[PDB]
Amino acid sequence: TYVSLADLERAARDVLPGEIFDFLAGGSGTEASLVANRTALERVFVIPRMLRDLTDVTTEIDIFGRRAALPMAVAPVAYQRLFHPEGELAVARAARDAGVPYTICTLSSVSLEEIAAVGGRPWFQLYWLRDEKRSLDLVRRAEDAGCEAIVFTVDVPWMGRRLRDMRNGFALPEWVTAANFDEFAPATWESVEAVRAHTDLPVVLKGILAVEDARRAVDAGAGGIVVSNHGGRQLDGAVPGIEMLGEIVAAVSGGCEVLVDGGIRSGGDVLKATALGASAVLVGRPVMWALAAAGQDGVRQLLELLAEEVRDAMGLAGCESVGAARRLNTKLGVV
Amino acid sequence: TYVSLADLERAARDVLPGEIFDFLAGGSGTEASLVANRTALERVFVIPRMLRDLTDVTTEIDIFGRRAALPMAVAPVAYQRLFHPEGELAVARAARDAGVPYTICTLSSVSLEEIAAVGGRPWFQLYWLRDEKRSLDLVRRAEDAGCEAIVFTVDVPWMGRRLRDMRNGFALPEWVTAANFDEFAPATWESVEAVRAHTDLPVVLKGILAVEDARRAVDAGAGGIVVSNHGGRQLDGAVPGIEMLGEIVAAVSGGCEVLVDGGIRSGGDVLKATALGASAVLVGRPVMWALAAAGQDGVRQLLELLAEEVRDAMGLAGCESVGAARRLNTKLGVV
Amino acid sequence: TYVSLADLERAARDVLPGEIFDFLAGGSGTEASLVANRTALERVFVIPRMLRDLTDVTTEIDIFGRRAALPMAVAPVAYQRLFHPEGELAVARAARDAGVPYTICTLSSVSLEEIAAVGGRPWFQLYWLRDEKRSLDLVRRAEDAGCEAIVFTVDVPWMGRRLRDMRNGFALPEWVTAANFDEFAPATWESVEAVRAHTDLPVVLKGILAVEDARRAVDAGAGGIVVSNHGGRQLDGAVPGIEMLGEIVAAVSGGCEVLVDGGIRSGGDVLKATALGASAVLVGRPVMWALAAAGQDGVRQLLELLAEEVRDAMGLAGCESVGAARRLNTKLGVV
Amino acid sequence: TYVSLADLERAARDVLPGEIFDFLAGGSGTEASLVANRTALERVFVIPRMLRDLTDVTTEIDIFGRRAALPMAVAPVAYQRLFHPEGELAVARAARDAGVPYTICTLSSVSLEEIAAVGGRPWFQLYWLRDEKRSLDLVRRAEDAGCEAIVFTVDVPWMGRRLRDMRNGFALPEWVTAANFDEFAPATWESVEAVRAHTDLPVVLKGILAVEDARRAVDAGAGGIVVSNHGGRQLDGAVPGIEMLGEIVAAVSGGCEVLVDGGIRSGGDVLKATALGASAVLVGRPVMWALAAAGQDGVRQLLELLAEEVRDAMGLAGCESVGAARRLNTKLGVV
Ligand SMILES: Cc1cc2nc3c(=O)[nH]c(=O)nc-3n(C[C@H](O)[C@H](O)[C@H](O)COP(=O)(O)O)c2cc1C
Ligand SMILES: Cc1cc2nc3c(=O)[nH]c(=O)nc-3n(C[C@H](O)[C@H](O)[C@H](O)COP(=O)(O)O)c2cc1C
Ligand SMILES: Cc1cc2nc3c(=O)[nH]c(=O)nc-3n(C[C@H](O)[C@H](O)[C@H](O)COP(=O)(O)O)c2cc1C
Ligand SMILES: Cc1cc2nc3c(=O)[nH]c(=O)nc-3n(C[C@H](O)[C@H](O)[C@H](O)COP(=O)(O)O)c2cc1C
Ligand SMILES: O=C(O)C(=O)c1ccccc1
Ligand SMILES: O=C(O)C(=O)c1ccccc1
Ligand SMILES: O=C(O)C(=O)c1ccccc1
Ligand SMILES: O=C(O)C(=O)c1ccccc1
Ligand SMILES: O=C(O)C(=O)c1ccccc1
Ligand SMILES: O=C(O)C(=O)c1ccccc1
Ligand SMILES: O=C(O)C(=O)c1ccccc1
Ligand SMILES: O=C(O)C(=O)c1ccccc1
Ligand SMILES: [Mg+2]
Ligand SMILES: [Mg+2]
Ligand SMILES: [Mg+2]
Ligand SMILES: [Mg+2]
Repeated sequence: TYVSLADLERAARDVLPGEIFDFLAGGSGTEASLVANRTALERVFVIPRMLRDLTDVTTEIDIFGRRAALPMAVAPVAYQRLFHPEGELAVARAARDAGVPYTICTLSSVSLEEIAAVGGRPWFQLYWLRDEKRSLDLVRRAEDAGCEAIVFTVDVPWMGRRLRDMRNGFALPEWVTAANFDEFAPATWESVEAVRAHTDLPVVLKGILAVEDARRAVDAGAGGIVVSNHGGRQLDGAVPGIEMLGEIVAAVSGGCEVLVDGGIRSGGDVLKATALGASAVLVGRPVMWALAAAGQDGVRQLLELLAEEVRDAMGLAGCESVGAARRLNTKLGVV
Repeated sequence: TYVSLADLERAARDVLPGEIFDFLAGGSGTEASLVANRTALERVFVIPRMLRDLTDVTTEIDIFGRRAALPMAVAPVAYQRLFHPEGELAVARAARDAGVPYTICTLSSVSLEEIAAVGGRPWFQLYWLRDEKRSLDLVRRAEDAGCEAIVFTVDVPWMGRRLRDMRNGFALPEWVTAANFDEFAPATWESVEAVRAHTDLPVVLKGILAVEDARRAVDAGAGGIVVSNHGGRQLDGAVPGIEMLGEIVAAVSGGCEVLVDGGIRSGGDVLKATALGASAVLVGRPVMWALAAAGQDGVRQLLELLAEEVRDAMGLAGCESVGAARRLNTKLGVV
Repeated sequence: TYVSLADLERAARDVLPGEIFDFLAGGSGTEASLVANRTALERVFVIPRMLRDLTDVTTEIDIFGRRAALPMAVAPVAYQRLFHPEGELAVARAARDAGVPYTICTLSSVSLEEIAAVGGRPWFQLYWLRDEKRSLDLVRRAEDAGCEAIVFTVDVPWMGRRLRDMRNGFALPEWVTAANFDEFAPATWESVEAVRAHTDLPVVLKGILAVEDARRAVDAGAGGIVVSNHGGRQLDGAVPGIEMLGEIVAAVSGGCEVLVDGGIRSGGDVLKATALGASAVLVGRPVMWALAAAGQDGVRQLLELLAEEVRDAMGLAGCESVGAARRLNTKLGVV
Repeated sequence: TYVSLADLERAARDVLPGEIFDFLAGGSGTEASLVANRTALERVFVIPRMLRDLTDVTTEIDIFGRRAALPMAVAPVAYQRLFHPEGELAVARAARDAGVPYTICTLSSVSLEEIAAVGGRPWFQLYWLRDEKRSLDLVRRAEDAGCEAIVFTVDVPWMGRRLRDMRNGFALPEWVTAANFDEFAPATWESVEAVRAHTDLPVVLKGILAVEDARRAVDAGAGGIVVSNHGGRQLDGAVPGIEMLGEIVAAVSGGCEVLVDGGIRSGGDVLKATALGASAVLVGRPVMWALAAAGQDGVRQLLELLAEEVRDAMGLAGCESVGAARRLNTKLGVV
């Protein structure tokens, strides 16, 4: 019984140890950017269209060479065994079954090859290592295992200052490890070029907020970008991605896929992102709430709920396809 | 003893079963659009004019070929026997006596012919059925019974997701039925044309928010539109009608009547809507509060209160007629 | 011991009967315009100037042919014996001693001739009567008694709907009467012309909010206007005067004095009004708080406090005169 | 254990007598300008850049002929022995050790020569005295003692009205004195010229908010300005410096250093100020919190925390230098 994504947060709040809930929920500094992701979405109103043909409403998109059932993918979230014993396998299985891409993390608590074996056409998120050769060996592993895109996270030259974790003195339980390993260095545009030169997979730069970085990403050969302030966990005071999305979509003028994340908590939010020009969204914390609450079945229920909310919102707004939703206009309101 | 519309909500809160109060009060999703209808009105301030001749102040308008006592009609609200045993008959009698149009619903709990027999020059609200022939037979029934406009609701390809109702497990009591029947399909512009071709009554499209849909409505032969997000019950995140009204009035440039609804709770709110260019408003939930609180006499008291508030507001703003009120300027403020 | 105007409200709250405090404090309808007077002032920030010569700072102005000690006058407030037994005489004595104009009301609870006999160069506020001849006889009385301006209130074709008073069932105590009498009709521009033709005193139109009404006031021969929504007691939803002031000052381009009222509660507020272009302000409710709290001495303390706050604010903003303060720039902020 | 500047306020709240905490925390009037300093910063969001070279991130700047370790100095705060027995010596020692300039006050509770003897290349803040000769003798003392800039405070023709202090009846303890003395007059542009003519040190005008005063400061030969409303302690209703900073930086077009203060409470806030164009910031109240909480070691911990936060924010925003941070763009958001 879940009728909104908020039902699942309460459930995850119930079950998780406090420090782990804080690791999941928290942001950096004063959490201004964390709160702003929600504020910014709540200010956006859609102008729906009426009286359109809705006899074949579809929420499917084509992205990075594959069909997805929704304009959504599961965001990279490290160490998912923190939230449930089956960790990444539970989430990847539910995503596969829902037809949603799953992003395998560099810091996954189950090896990328095991998660890829689940099936479901997965993506791989890269954090840049120490030396180019080991970074590229991670990319090669992912490609060999059947991952279909490399999501290179570019907003973490180092990790942000998460004060909840500092106050809690939070550290990984001994029962959770970085399963892809037996160290990290800041990524640069040179790093992006090294990755692009080493793979035929589309490279997606996650954590772009400046318009000129979006243009440079296209010039650098990126197949996509994720407009994102990393869920408010990196620079405290970084603008929400949803506030830069329209400008960025106009600037790249179809040169790559433009995704957005941060605070997506309903099908209506997905519609807002689409109306502002996103190709698709990522969803992070809610997927972990569902995982914590009820494992694989929990994530299944979440994705079924989001699928019904996206269909509902699209139809009510007169959109028989995600392309139509991208042509919707919006208006900024107050509170 | 009621000196504001808020007095009646408290009274209805007293008497109604909780689940029924929630069916009435609620919106879809997070109720963002429900709240925004009120927020948007509260941001609007009127710039009143002084020292005008007020020796013959009149709140009357001519609309769809008939005089109305106020620039207001009772909004379509389904299943009014949910709120009082006399249901639609109580409300239609009070509206008749007040000189206000009453909108008979497709999903009325008393048959449209019985309600029309009350008198008072009624309108009929259409939800599109299954097959064109039965939809048109409903329109023909309404016209035969003396209804004077067809209010075609165009923002309900299907019903919105009302989470209060889901959580309550709300369903119609066995003692409430759709009295016009012994099934629904999404309306399209083709449906509008079928209705327009089948009746001489003015067709009014209720649920228009996009400027180009307002233009297309005029091109399609509509006699009016209602700028409306369906009281925040349909797309959660849909812009309030009051925020689109000025743009829409400019775009149709007198080509049809432009009504607005959503959150009208006083004569001052009616004045704001008029100043932004509306021909008239619809009022929904407050009429049901009055019905729940005190039946026909309750609705009578509500309409008398609104009549005095509209006269008061118009005179204080220097307007001897509703046309003068439409020429008032406004200024947006904060909170 | 009062260091702010807020100290006096608490004191008046202590002493007054509840219904009388509500008559004083309240506004019309939902009190949106009452609250907005304060909101609007709080959004205004001054850009102060530094390093100016302040060796002869003066808060004096010349207005309607006379020097005033501050750019402020006591607003017309009817029936002041409601708040203290000495009523208008206490307030007029304190105003005289402070060098501030006092506005004698048509509905004063002490006769205008008695209040004028106090001295201090008083103004007279006119509500339009029944027939022109009696209205003009009131004006002639005021002029004969030595009043120096006629403040014609133009935003009261009838009194607003004050819901606190309705709920309280408030009426005048038998011990309070309209002392100028032993009936009212809406004023029009014809009424203004009748007054202008009948007196050599400057005519000041109180309750102007529309820019074209301000222009028309100058064309009609007004010596001043008060930009005002009547303390939020008339049209609920009327824009605050402070929000129209700049536009209006630009439109009259020195053709008459432009005063403002509504929510002035400190010397800093006086500075804001001046910086937006006002010649002077009126202050209403705070004067009655002081009267209720401590009679004549209370009003004296209030005016001494406001005088020190105005001097303080002007000097801190680099203004040696009120003219300099009118040349200050402002910036709108949030909350 | 301090992970934010807010940790230290709580600690100082613990230890200080209430009246002294109020002297430190308070502002003038209604404290509107005090609150607005924080509001204004919270509305600013940074647009970070990604994938830059961060192999030599440095937070150092050159200002007034000397290297500073951070783009920050300790603001002038009078009478620091109010907060800890070692007063100014504790703060100046910690600032020296951190490589941050310390501003010695005219109203210091330890003599300027003693504080300068601590070392660390100090600045001297001037309040204009009585007669030019004694003002200039203070400047000469400062220069003889090795101070490296004269921070002439120009927004205090007299002290603001601090209502907390009035209500508390706050006065200096007998154990705190103005140690530079054994009287004050408003400064003017003539005063600035007298100082400029009498010293070779850069003269920095603290308390500039108007764009034309910033231009005039450059024309007057100032080496810098501090855009500031004096922590909301002077004119209540004065615009926050952070709201004028961008305009002012554009207007002086490199003609002098432009500093800002008011509400800086984190390294992220320093980044915002830099992105809006500031050369550096001043920090006032937080330094006194640290002093009250733990003396010299407390101020050391505060400056170490701010240093780590500034480095963190700069790197996360892709800035290897403060110059790069000044080229960041910003976007205004809500709440
Ligand atoms: C606990 C947690 C761990 C995360 N780990 C990663 C990661 O390893 N790599 C990455 O690129 N983003 C990571 N993110 C950021 C997410 O991918 C996403 O950008 C962010 O959560 C915003 O989306 P949301 O509001 O839907 O959570 C993490 C976020 C959270 C909350
Ligand atoms: C309980 C309820 C039932 C409604 N039923 C209908 C309906 O059958 N047809 C329709 O077009 N609108 C229906 N509406 C929408 C109203 O006509 C109106 O658009 C909405 O209530 C906004 O106005 P308000 O804020 O004054 O309630 C209904 C609204 C409510 C609350
Ligand atoms: C109790 C009360 C009585 C008033 N009586 C009059 C009146 O007789 N004539 C008039 O022009 N305004 C009258 N006013 C309006 C004031 O002159 C003034 O416009 C208003 O109070 C706004 O100022 P404030 O916020 O400083 O109170 C009255 C206001 C109050 C609160
Ligand atoms: C207790 C206190 C004393 C101050 N004394 C002085 C002073 O003597 N000279 C001066 O120019 N500013 C003085 N200031 C203002 C500060 O230099 C600074 O402009 C202000 O505190 C804003 O910064 P903040 O928000 O970081 O405190 C004082 C501020 C405080 C709170
Ligand atoms: O990447 C992140 O968002 C962050 O939550 C994180 C923190 C530690 C390890 C891995 C990821
Ligand atoms: O040193 C770090 O902050 C480390 O946690 C990290 C992780 C991923 C990318 C860069 C750094
Ligand atoms: O139309 C509506 O607004 C809605 O409240 C409704 C729900 C069920 C049946 C009829 C109307
Ligand atoms: O299937 C529905 O949602 C049904 O309730 C309905 C009612 C009116 C119009 C369209 C659909
Ligand atoms: O004029 C007014 O503002 C109002 O308060 C009033 C009400 C009754 C009598 C006189 C004035
Ligand atoms: O009839 C009224 O509202 C009356 O109170 C009045 C008072 C002053 C001016 C106009 C009307
Ligand atoms: O300058 C100030 O900000 C103020 O706090 C002050 C008050 C008294 C003495 C010295 C400074
Ligand atoms: O008289 C004053 O306000 C005095 O405290 C002062 C202090 C510094 C500068 C100017 C005045
Ligand atoms: Mg998201
Ligand atoms: Mg309505
Ligand atoms: Mg006032
Ligand atoms: Mg500061």
